[PDB]
Amino acid sequence: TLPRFDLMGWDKKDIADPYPVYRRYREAAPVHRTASGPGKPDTYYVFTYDDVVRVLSNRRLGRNARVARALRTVVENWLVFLDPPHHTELRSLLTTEFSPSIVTGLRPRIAELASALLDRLRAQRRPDLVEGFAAPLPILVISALLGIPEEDHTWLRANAVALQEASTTRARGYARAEAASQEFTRYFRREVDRDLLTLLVRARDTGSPLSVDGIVGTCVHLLTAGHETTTNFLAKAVLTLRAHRDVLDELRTTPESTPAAVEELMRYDPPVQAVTRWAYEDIRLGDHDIPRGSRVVALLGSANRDPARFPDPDVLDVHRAAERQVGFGLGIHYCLGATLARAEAEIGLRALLDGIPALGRGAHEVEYADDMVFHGPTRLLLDLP
Ligand code: HEM
Repeated sequence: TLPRFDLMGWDKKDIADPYPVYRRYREAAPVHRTASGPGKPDTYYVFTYDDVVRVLSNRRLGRNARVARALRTVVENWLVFLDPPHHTELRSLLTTEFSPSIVTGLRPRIAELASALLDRLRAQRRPDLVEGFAAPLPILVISALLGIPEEDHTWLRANAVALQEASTTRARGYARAEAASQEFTRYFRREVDRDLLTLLVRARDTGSPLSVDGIVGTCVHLLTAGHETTTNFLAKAVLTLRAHRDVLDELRTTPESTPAAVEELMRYDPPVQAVTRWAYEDIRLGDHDIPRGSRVVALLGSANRDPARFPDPDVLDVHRAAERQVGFGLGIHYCLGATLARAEAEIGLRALLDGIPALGRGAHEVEYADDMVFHGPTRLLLDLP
């Protein structure tokens, strides 16, 4: 027997290494039911690659529970929380502002920022890679995309961190989050009244239906999006490579391999460990007949280590075929900043490899956040030289 599954209330040691946990449940059964009341609604956890793909592509499974606070206003038009209707119009909106075209031209600036961060990082005995590089890099890149002042990166990040307090994937948390939400709102509303902001504002100045609240809420999502994902990718990437010195060393000596490495590092330990859905109709999955209204949880980290799809899943193999891992999702809700995130991943990782020769040497001090959805270290100390 195994205890009832749930992503909340995980032992700190399992948070550090969840994969063996996924494996035992996955070997037991592809889908696991974790009952409610009665009063319900019941939840179903999907551990298999194929079933996760089924979950993510089924139109009958939507994002919000559809019955069988400057924070509330900031979070209310975040694209990651909208279903197809509201969702379709908004996604189409900012989609091409994150095109390979814009990202490609942004890469040189991303590298410049990564380099600058390292320069400072190099000036301390035992640096924190999270607070000193992984966390500030996404903030700084998106800030340059929004035309925000570079020097605000530290303040903005502090608030992004505060905002996380109220996350449903975590545990007076709302106080800090509301404080932050109000701080962001006041901040961005002042910005609207004077470059992605320009375009979003300009859209309203020339007839495009956009509320100042919508532009503001949008800015807060984009500003905090990479901080809760890319940051975690980079920090865990350092942990993975230190644990796999053969790959770390090959990467140092084969720069052109960075892209494939990032794809495999993403498969191996993805930043977002799960995405939730709600059944709008009865569904069958695994051996389960899932009633309309049940909550369905797609375990991306579990899917990415599914031996049925990835042979020897625990081996870090940069030679696997690309475009299979589901770390950026799959379907209509496929990560919007996937292109931008991938560029920050490759550029930031290369910066670290070329910037910290002893990255793979010595011991490290790591502490993970009590979060099994946005998964990663809250701090990663490194013994340098
Ligand atoms: C490497 C880091 C990242 C990972 C692993 C990641 C992963 C994901 C996943 C799995 C989803 C699917 C959610 C669902 O099924 O409902 C998603 C959605 C989304 N992501 Fe990311 N993401 C990353 C970075 C970013 C960044 C940097 C931005 C901002 C520019 C961003 C913006 C979004 C948006 C707007 C959605 C919702 C899109 C929709 O519903 O159509 N992501 N992401």
